Amino acid sequence: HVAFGSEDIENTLAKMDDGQLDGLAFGAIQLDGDGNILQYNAAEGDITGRDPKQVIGKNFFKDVAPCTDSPEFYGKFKEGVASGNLNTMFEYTFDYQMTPTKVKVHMKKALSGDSYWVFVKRV
Ligand SMILES: *C(=O)/C=C/c1ccc(O)cc1
Repeated sequence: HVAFGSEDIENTLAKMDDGQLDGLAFGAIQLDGDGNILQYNAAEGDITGRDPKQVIGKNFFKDVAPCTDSPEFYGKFKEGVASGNLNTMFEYTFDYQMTPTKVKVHMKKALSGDSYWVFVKRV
């Protein structure tokens, strides 16, 4: 088990494969520094209606999730990528190619130093 917002969430998830990530209680997306989707779990697809198997490789901010292209989400992502001190939490509404859905979001640098987690749960 691992809870949304856990202080060491990035440690726990670093040890996980696809199946384990698919079993999480919350949506989990891993992005590279450019916002390309590296991983996308089953729980996230349950929130958004995206097929996880097919969004891999797409750009989260340009193509998949344009409603997050804003200072409030994408702006915070780029600030944290640039600082090396991505770890930030906030509320948001997802409303592109889905019923508007209120969520809470947590972004955090992965240990694969290279990538960046985006965590989502319904509120
Ligand atoms: C806004 O358009 C948000 C879209 C979105 C958020 C999260 C996802 O996993 C997929 C699309």
